Amino acid sequence: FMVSLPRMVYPQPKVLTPCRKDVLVVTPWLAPIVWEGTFNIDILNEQFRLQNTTIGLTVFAIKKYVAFLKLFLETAEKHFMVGHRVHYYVFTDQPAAVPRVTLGTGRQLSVLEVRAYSMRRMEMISDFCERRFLSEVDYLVCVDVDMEFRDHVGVEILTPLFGTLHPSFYGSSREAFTYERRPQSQAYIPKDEGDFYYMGAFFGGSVQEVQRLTRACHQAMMVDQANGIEAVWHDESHLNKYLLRHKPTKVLSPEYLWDQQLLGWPAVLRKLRFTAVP
Amino acid sequence: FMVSLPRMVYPQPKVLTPCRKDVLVVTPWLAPIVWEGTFNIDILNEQFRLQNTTIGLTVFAIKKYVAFLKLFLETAEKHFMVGHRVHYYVFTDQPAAVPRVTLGTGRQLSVLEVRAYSMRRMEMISDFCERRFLSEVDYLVCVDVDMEFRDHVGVEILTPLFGTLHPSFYGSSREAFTYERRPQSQAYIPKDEGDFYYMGAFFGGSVQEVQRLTRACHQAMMVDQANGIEAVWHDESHLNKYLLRHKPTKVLSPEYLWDQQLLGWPAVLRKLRFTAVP
Ligand SMILES: O=c1ccn([C@@H]2O[C@H](COP(=O)(O)OP(=O)(O)C[C@H]3O[C@H](CO)[C@H](O)[C@H](O)[C@H]3O)[C@@H](O)[C@H]2O)c(=O)[nH]1
Ligand SMILES: O=c1ccn([C@@H]2O[C@H](COP(=O)(O)OP(=O)(O)C[C@H]3O[C@H](CO)[C@H](O)[C@H](O)[C@H]3O)[C@@H](O)[C@H]2O)c(=O)[nH]1
Ligand SMILES: [Mn+2]
Ligand SMILES: [Mn+2]
Repeated sequence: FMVSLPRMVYPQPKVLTPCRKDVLVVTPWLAPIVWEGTFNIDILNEQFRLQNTTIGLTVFAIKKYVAFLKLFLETAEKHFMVGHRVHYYVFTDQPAAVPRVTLGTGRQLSVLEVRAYSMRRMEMISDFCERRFLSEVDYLVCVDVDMEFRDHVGVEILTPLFGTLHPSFYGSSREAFTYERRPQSQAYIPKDEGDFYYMGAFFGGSVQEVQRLTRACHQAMMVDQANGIEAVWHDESHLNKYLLRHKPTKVLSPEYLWDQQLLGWPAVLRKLRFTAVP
Repeated sequence: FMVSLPRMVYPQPKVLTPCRKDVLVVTPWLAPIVWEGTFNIDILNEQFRLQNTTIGLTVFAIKKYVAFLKLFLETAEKHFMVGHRVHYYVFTDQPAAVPRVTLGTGRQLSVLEVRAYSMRRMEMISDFCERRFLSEVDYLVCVDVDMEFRDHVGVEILTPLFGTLHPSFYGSSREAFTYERRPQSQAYIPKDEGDFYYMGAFFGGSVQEVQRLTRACHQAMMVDQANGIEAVWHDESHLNKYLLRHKPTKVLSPEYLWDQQLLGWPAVLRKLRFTAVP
């Protein structure tokens, strides 16, 4: 049950005035594509706080990638879901190497030890953590660690299932997408199919939908392994196959996954929110 | 559980090409606003058929308004949710005056007798029909009878909760909206509040959300009656208050509720789908 919003004073949306004319803001299956200028964060914050929303954030830091945790976590504290309940789940082979990061109120961090070695992340999110996540959070967000938050990443992303546009391909034709192209792989997508190329570095959704996605991708990767084939972009290839066949209910623009060193700062990006570390 | 979509060949959505530049296609709370050119109906038909979606359509035809049923139903057969399961619920004081209309396969009509007399429709949808609707349909759509379908009205509208832009106000400033303006009414909205003016002639959603809306509006109307006040636009005033405080998850453009005699055919409307009868 969703309680009433309180009175709020904000600018009237005008039907004969788009908030962005330069970009596609809705997919052909009626999922919002999230860009700056498409959302009033005050309305969204109200809606999600009234539900006492808890967001889980999963991040893997294996072997040398533990070095990325300090900046990742410290910048998440500045920019990720501030004001909402957050539970970080840090999966690592080196629990002692996790930096001691000071957290804002209503935020917690759990260190989960895993083995060091493709299949780890999807299997770990689904098989091992299924019951924990269902009990502890409403939404799960799954991200790469070799990253930093530079600007707001908030409840505008939350939805039953989301992917993020890969920053190298958002302006590309589908034949150029680096989908798995061998018909022998479960991740196979023909040259005449595909909506978008989604990056494996940022996806999420409700716990139920994330468990469905990660289970399906893990199962598909196991089939590929049994058949002696490894998809071109590993779990990302499978994520793309899944999101082709199960359309996401929001798509995040490349504001949400950017590499300034490789791609600069195009006019079409009003904010660079979550960016690659060199 | 949502099964995989089959392979489909369709045009690639291009992020740097909006499908409409002339109109707002998403609200500031990230609800799609449904216009022609924003959706691929083949994708949506697949998604909803894979769920074996059943749509209930409620319509009241009381006193002289029984005369509108023949055209309403015959044009609904041509244009409303064709290919999907439909259950019409015709509420009337004159069951014998309901025309015998031939229905396509997978479609059924129930005649529900009510008393003849504001409060009827909201109370009838909520209090009397609650259990029936939950058992029989997935979505409910609630419309005026003094109307005809001229073009496609399909699963693109379906969502947990939707309203439709009133055709007289979609280009208007909020101070001009005919909201209830007396603070003594439960439907009261101040001059500095409001997103849109929604028409009482076309709203809907999941059964659960429609029951919530109609219950809340019926309760609010009963409070008003006890306080000796009747909102300016009756149940529409209350519908507007409800949708201000509980944001709809889609908004239908005025393609979905038009009056050609009063308003002509503006360039911004590529289709006139559901229109007033003179
Ligand atoms: O030893 C490890 C190795 C991985 N990891 C974990 O796995 C995540 C993904 O790997 P990586 O970021 O290297 O992929 P990226 O290189 O960012 C993968 C991305 O860039 C590619 C080019 O390098 C392509 O553009 C591809 O499409 C894109 O997904 C990493 O962030 C860590 O959370 C770990 O903890 N220890
Ligand atoms: O004797 C009756 C009376 C009503 N009804 C039923 O109630 C529905 C609404 O009434 P109506 O269409 O007259 O309102 P409208 O006049 O279309 C109401 C609309 O137009 C107004 C101007 O006339 C304003 O623009 C207002 O904002 C808008 O909602 C009608 O379609 C029938 O299903 C019935 O069965 N028998
Ligand atoms: Mn990475
Ligand atoms: Mn009417």
